Amino acid sequence: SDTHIFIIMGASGDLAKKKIYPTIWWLFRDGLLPENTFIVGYARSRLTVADIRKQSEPFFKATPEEKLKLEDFFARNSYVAGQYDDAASYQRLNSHMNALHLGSQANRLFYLALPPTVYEAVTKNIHESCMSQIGWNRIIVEKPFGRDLQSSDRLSNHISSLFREDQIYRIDHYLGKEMVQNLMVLRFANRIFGPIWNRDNIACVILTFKEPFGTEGRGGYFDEFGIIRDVMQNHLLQMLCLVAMEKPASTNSDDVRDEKVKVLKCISEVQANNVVLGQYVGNPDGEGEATKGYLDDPTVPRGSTTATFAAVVLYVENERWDGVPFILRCGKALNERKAEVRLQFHDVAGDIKRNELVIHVLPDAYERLILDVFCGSQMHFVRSDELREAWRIFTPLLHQIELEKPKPIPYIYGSRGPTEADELMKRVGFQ
Amino acid sequence: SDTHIFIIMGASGDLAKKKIYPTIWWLFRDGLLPENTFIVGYARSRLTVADIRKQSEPFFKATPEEKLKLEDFFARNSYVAGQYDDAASYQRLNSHMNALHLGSQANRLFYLALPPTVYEAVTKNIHESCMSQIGWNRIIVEKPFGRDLQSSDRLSNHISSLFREDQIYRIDHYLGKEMVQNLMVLRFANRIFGPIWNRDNIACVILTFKEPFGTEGRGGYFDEFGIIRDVMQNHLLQMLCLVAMEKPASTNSDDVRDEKVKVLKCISEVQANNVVLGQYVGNPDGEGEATKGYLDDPTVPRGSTTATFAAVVLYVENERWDGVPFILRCGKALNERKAEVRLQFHDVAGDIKRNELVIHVLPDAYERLILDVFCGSQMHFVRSDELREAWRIFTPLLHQIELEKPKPIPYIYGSRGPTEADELMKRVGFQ
Ligand SMILES: NC(=O)c1ccc[n+]([C@@H]2O[C@H](COP(=O)([O-])OP(=O)(O)OC[C@H]3O[C@@H](n4cnc5c(N)ncnc54)[C@H](OP(=O)(O)O)[C@@H]3O)[C@@H](O)[C@H]2O)c1
Ligand SMILES: NC(=O)c1ccc[n+]([C@@H]2O[C@H](COP(=O)([O-])OP(=O)(O)OC[C@H]3O[C@@H](n4cnc5c(N)ncnc54)[C@H](OP(=O)(O)O)[C@@H]3O)[C@@H](O)[C@H]2O)c1
Repeated sequence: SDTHIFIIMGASGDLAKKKIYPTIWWLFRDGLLPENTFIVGYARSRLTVADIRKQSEPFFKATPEEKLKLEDFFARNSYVAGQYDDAASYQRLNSHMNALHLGSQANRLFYLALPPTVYEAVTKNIHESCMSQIGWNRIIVEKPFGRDLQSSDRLSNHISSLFREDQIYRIDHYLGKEMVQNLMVLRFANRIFGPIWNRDNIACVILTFKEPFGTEGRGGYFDEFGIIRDVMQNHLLQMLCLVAMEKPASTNSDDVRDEKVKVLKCISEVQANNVVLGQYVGNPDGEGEATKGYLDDPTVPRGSTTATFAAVVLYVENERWDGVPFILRCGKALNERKAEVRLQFHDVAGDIKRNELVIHVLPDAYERLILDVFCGSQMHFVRSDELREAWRIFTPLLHQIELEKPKPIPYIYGSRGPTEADELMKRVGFQ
Repeated sequence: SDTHIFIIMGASGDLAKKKIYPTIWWLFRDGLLPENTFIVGYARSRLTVADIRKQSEPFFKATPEEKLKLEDFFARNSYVAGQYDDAASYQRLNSHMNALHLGSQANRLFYLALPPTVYEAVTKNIHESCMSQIGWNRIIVEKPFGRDLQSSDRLSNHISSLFREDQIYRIDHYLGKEMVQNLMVLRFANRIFGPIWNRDNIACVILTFKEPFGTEGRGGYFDEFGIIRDVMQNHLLQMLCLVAMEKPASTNSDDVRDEKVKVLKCISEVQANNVVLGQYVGNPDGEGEATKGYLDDPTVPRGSTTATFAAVVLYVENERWDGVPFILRCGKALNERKAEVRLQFHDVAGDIKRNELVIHVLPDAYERLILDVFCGSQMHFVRSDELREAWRIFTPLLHQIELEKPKPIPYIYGSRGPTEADELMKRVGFQ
């Protein structure tokens, strides 16, 4: 219909204060949210809308000329305090939403801006209390979607034991503002160069994610996950799918996601001989944060073998791609800020250097993602089976890394990474 | 066999002194010429090898460590003086070549480093005097290959009335050192993206040749030809062919040139409504040669309407390409030194900006060209029918330009050119 209720489960938190509230404010300001939209925060800390405004408006980039729409925005805001497993608190939340103007009939969008540890409880109570009877119900869940196949399956089975898949929105938006554009142009490239992309023309494909900055005083959070879970398993794998997929049945989100899952179901589990791990150390001659290494970060626990750079070779195993190596190379604190997809060709030149086709890169990625959840297009959101296949591919390697704790290869801040990664590339065929 | 005689008809001249002798010296120095190679200059001016050495070795980049191979090179050099229509002088040349070590059996390569005005006479006498009886005979003819369809046909029929087509080498090497590489990568791109390049995926193709420098005190020679004859009619048209051509029967020079001619035979004669002409004027705020315009060049005759920039729309007319506009945009004194081929796609994006595939760019072009004439690969040399078709396409427009003398559009030194050219691009569909 026309009435929407934006619930922010965990509004007192960092993501809600620094990102969620500013982005929904920007969408409302630019007239992109539906006209009859309400925003409701929910957490345990006893707050008022004035407190959330006080702590969040610094991030709003509020100018003196848009203060009227800002007052309207905060007039459409409310806050309800309660526990995350207290049935009475969810009853109070449900009644408060039912009290809003034509709130009964309204579509409800729940942003689970909460540590995943509590998701279980929340997804239960929301199911039995706060769901809508008429309007649709959509849940936005956040990283981490587990850390291995077992945890991710238990969490995904719990969530997909209460809400249908067309109600679950797994959002990933921390790798830049051009992520959605990355995936869009890669899908367009697959639709265009479909007939050319075979094992006959291509000898090797690469997917690169370089960032020239380190952890920057926040390596503590990165340490618990690693560069494989942060970049490769979710993003680089999704665009590998987008590259290697067949022509979808249509332009429905579900058909192209079916093709992505069909691609994932052909990638066998990666093993350590096809993997090079690296950790960045301080540059002695550079200046600034380049002088500090990974272990020199105050937040990083000492003795951490966590890889901040990974080069991994995968193989799609069907008739279209066989023996064609997909080299996923990503790493923090490198030489450039580059996200590219290069496909090297079988040369045939008769002559009496290898050629490659390269793919580089109004609303930002996160803004477009929220607006997509509003429209209901699950295009840029990973599905349950897609996530399960990705975790299946990368979880034996990850279990080995956790058990044996292999020391990563040291590479210098600003370098391209270990030379052993380039050796691994040479092994399967490259430049 | 193993013995080669490099005749330089017109060795006293500018091209021979500044380019031909240095490049054959570089080939001999790098061991690329056949071991039993002799070089023979021929002109009317009474010279000795010492004189040619005196006037040409400045351009040799001679270092003190290669002086021995340089002495050997000039030992393999000789010079014969005589007129260009004197039968006795050609008899003396033929006898002198027959006197060289096993010169009778030797392959003979004639470089017609002469004004085309005399080619006729030369090609006659060489035919009846200096050709070899055993070894092959190959002629290198130079620009201009006529200035319109009639002159080019009379010259080409005269030359192809004495030497078979596998003996005629029309060389064009003045547009940079990467021309051969341009054509090679474009042929590879056609062989790869063959199935994609249809009227169904592509809405517009462009071929760009920008140069940031003006005429530089030598606009007098450029005035007699124009930017259409200098860049478009020969080079941009050849790479248009390379883009739009079908899959050749093989990798023989003649099969791919057959495909290029088949492409040319489908381009009807261009008319002035699809053409934008421009002339560059001095930049008032820039410095250096940018302060001087085209007419401010001392060599340029005043009142010259000669276009130094051209934007021309052509159309291949078959089933693979129909209504697909090929926009050939070239010009001196522009913003960049760019040579690109961009193909814009029919977007289909459903959504609740147009994409394009872009193609940019050991021996230099001219060096590789001479070495090709030695090997005998007529790949990067225009054929008689190819040249005739190009002249047919561009000669009615050129005749109109000569008759009516239309004033070109003034554009500033360093600019991208006339805005009317971009209007013409918009008319048929672009960005
Ligand atoms: N790159 C990434 O993977 C990435 C980056 C940023 C955020 N995230 C995800 O985004 C979500 C938002 O987290 P955040 O970083 O913005 O802030 P947060 O402090 O983790 O959580 C926000 C709210 O969660 C509640 N909370 C926190 N720990 C809790 C616990 N142990 N038990 C019960 N309630 C608890 C608190 O609400 P009250 O005390 O007011 O009740 C807090 O204000 C998380 O799930 C996080 O994983 C992921
Ligand atoms: N971008 C271009 O299109 C371009 C650029 C450079 C060169 N070229 C071509 O390259 C060729 C070489 O010419 P060049 O510029 O290097 O020098 P050139 O001075 O034009 O010719 C070299 C020799 O030609 C003879 N010659 C010149 N004019 C003559 C005439 N009217 N009658 C008889 N003999 C004559 C002279 O030999 P002697 O007096 O010793 O007998 C002279 O030393 C030309 O055909 C020119 O078109 C084209």
